[PDB]
Amino acid sequence: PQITLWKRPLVTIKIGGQLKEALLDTGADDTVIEEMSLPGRWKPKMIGGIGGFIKVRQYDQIIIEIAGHKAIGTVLVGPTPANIIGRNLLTQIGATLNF
Amino acid sequence: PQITLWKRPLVTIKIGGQLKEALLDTGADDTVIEEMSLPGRWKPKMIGGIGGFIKVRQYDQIIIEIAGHKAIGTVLVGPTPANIIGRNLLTQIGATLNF
Ligand SMILES: COc1ccc(S(=O)(=O)N(CC(C)C)C[C@@H](O)[C@H](Cc2ccccc2)NC(=O)O[C@H]2CO[C@H]3O[C@@H]4OCC[C@@H]4[C@H]32)cc1
Ligand SMILES: [Cl-]
Repeated sequence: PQITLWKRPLVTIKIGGQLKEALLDTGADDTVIEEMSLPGRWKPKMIGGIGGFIKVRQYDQIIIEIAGHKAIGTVLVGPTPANIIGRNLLTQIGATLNF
Repeated sequence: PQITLWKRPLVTIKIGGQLKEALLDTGADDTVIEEMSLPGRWKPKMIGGIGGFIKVRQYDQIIIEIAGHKAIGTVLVGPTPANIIGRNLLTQIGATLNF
């Protein structure tokens, strides 16, 4: 699809068998999701934005569907104000910016 | 152009007679630039992100040239760790996300 930017580019994702809403975010290197449970071991990461850094849990090789497109990759979990799909998964679904 | 997302989508902008590098950021409602002078009146605003909020100056009706494409709109100025072109200006240059 072609997503215009007059509104927030919110899509439905599926992770852990559950549907959630998330923002397609070209300004995010990484994908960050609100607190949830994911399987396996995690590694620490600190990520930074407007307002400062937060600590998150890094889970690798997680199966995630993004707007109906299948991806498998790294998901950071922590106290983000928004679920954001960053470039590590936008590249897996073949997304580009065009003007 | 078509911009892939393997790397950060950084572009050159011209704002207030200055050249800057900025990120094309579909996850940002608003355009946020590091400290600089702009003409006209302004009003204070708090904007959030990962890590919390920062205080910025909101300037309206600012002309920006983004990778060669001119646009007018609101610019927030303050202690952002990255110059960000948000949706308020991305719409004006006709940018879409495609997959
Ligand atoms: C290493 O991997 C990362 C590292 C950092 C980030 S991030 O979330 O800090 N961010 C990086 C960017 C600031 C350089 C991604 C942005 O797209 C965030 C994404 C974001 C969205 C919502 C809340 C937090 C973050 N947007 C954001 O800060 O927008 C600001 C400006 O306009 C407003 O719109 C947004 O909605 C209203 C609040 C924000 C305001 C993500 C993944
Ligand atoms: Cl062109």
